[PDB]
Amino acid sequence: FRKMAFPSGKVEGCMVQVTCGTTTLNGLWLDDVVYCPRHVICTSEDMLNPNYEDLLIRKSNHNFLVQAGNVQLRVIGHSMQNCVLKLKVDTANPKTPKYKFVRIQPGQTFSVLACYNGSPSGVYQCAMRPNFTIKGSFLNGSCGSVGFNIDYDCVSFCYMHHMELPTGVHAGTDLEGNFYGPFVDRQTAQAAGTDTTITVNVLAWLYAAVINGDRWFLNRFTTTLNDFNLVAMKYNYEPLTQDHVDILGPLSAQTGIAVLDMCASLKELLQNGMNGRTILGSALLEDEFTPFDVVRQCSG
Amino acid sequence: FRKMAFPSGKVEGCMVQVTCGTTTLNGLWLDDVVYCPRHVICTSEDMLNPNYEDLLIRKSNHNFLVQAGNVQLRVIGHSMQNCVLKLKVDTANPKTPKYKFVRIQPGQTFSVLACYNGSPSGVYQCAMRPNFTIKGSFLNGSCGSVGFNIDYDCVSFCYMHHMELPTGVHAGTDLEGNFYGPFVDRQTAQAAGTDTTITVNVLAWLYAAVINGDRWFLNRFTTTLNDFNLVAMKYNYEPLTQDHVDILGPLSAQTGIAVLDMCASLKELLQNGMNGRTILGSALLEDEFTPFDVVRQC
Repeated sequence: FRKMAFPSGKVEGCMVQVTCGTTTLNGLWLDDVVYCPRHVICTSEDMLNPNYEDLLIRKSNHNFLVQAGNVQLRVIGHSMQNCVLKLKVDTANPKTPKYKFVRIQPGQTFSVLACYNGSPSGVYQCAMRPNFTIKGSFLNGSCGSVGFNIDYDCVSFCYMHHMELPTGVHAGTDLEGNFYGPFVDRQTAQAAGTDTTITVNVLAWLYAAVINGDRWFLNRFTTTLNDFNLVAMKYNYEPLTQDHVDILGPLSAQTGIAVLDMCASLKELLQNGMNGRTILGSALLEDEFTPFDVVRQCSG
Repeated sequence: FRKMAFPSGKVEGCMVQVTCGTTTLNGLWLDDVVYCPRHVICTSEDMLNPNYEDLLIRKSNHNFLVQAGNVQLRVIGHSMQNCVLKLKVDTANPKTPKYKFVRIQPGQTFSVLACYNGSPSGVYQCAMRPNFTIKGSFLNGSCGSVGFNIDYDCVSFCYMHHMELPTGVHAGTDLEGNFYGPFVDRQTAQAAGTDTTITVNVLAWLYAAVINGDRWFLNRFTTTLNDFNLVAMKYNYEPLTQDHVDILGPLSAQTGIAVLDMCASLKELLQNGMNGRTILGSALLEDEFTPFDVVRQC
């Protein structure tokens, strides 16, 4: 299996840069609105302990430089929504795709188009960790880069990049400006909660193994969801939600292995170890492929 | 640090669908020419031993259905260059980027835009293996998917997809239609030469793991280039050339770890293993990052 990103072209057509003073980051231009991290209005020193409301009241439309390439887009309105700025511009983006703003759950994967100065550099797949961080590849100037999934013709935007934590992982918001997890856009030291393994994705990976004929680990037992959840937490695995059980439904139907039976097989892997055996050519259980991801690569 | 593909928009705007009879794959539309695998003209029977020049002369321009979105493009001429068919169309693609056709060296990396029915489906990074296969994710209908690099605003096309081997790896051509490797576009089970690991890439990746605070695998030992290469070759790793050592300079400087000291670390990893430990998440030595891929991202 491969980490596979979505084609980025529909999102490339929406990236711009947004500058306040000498502070530049990326923004997302959809219809006649540009979305970007509100800390663009901060000086480097203001980032230590910003008063965003006070900083915004000192701002006018003509203090925002929005550029698509070297072409200025005139700002005609500004407002703050949580931790994002919405800049109304005088031109509707002709490359605007069909789109949605979605707030994803931990475990879900999405493509990141890493951008600098409004120019895309690279695309790659990220998983939202249970502690609401992602393992990005973000350098200075990358804020405002977005994460997305593409369903049919529709781009669902789910992430906008804001910061790096002390452990080197990354944090940010949805496109309504609400942070994932307990973080704030202040340049203070903040700690991610201890990370856990994404159980629903490990199960997706076991289904993937079965689809390809690798099924030694399937056992004759089942379990209750509560029993599995209590055992799993003792191994630093996430508990399963009802939504997780539902998103495993298609793989369960494809293989005929009930979800809770697969949970029983996973429990035995956790309790007795691999005992030297491999699954899909690996002794490590992979937890960054969602059920959707497994389908995309077993038939798309 | 992360396996990162080039942004694919400039290539998405060139992908079309190409059908001949009951066979459908993708084409690359640049200016007024569409490029695609020549085996689109094959039937079921033809698969096993196609006499392409003979099958091609029996086809007419109207036997090729080319679709770009909702629109059919009219084929007004066709020619063959090696294993790629060139269909001239009456329309120029307005989204044609600045481009060039390059043949890549084994060990070099490129992005793949996987497409089905003319539609982009995903994008990922691959390397040309030393045995001239690629470990891709390609299903039925993926042929004509292309691989590429982007330098400034210019797309260098280096790979077009044609087949899967029984081991599950993949083979294809450059955009002149010449295969990478000893493979042939006939419907047969083909095996590759013994694959080897791209050593300069493993070293680059180890330098990456250090840059990101991961240095458990290091050691105080050193090695000569030739003595390292003896052990490398024993473990089916490619030999390291002095140009490879030179190429690794910037990473050496940045970390203060001499290239041959990192070779000593890799030699130790090869002979002992990882003993359960992991590097940048991996239980295996990754060899599809080039030194350039690492620096650009650091």
